[PDB]
Amino acid sequence: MVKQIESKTAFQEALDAAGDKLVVVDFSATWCGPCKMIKPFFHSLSEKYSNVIFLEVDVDDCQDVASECEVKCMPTFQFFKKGQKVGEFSGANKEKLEATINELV
Amino acid sequence: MVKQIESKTAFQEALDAAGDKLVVVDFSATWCGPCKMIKPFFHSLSEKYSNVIFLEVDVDDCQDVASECEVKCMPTFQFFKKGQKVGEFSGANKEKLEATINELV
Repeated sequence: MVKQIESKTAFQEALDAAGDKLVVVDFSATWCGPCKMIKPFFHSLSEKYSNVIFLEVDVDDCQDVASECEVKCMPTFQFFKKGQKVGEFSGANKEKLEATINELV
Repeated sequence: MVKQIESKTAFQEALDAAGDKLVVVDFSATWCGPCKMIKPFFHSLSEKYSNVIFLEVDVDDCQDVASECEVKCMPTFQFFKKGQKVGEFSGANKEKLEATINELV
C-alpha cells in the first residue's frame, strides 16, 4: 500500500527503512487535475509490486520536502534507491510510470 | 504594478477590465524555488510595460483558478487578450517571458 508522508522527518525515515527496496515518490497537489486522474493507478501499482515502496507527498502539506526535492511540475515521480535519487519524471503517464519501475527495480 | 488575484471573481473581473490590453498571469507557489527567483523580474516588467496588465495568482490560494486554467508546472505564465488565452509556457525563463510579451502586445 501507499504510505502517506506528512513531515520531512517521515520522508527521511521511510527512505532509510526502505533498505534495499526501490522507493517511488508521488509528489502531488489536490488542485492538480492529472494528479487525481493517476492516483487510483498509483495505488494499484503498490498492490502489484510489493517489493517496491510507494510514497505519497502532497506539496501543500510538505512544502519543505517539495522544495528540497526541487519539484516544479505536477505530478512528479521521484525514484530512490539507498537514499540516492535514481530517476525522475513529471506528468501523469501510466505506461512510463510502470515502465520506469521495471527498469529500476 | 502587479495585481494580486485572490478569487475566481477577481480573475474574471480583471480579464474583463483589461479591455484591449494584454494580460500576463503568473501562476506561482510559495514552495517553488524558480517562482521566487523570477518574482523581482516579473515586477520589474510591470513597471516597464504599462500598456500590459500583470497578474499574480498563488496556486495554493486560488486552487479553483489554478484548476480551471489547467496549470501543472511552476511557474506558469498564461497570456490573455480579450478574454481569450493566446500564449502559455512554464519555467522561470526571463528572456522568453519578455520575448513573448513583445510578440503578443
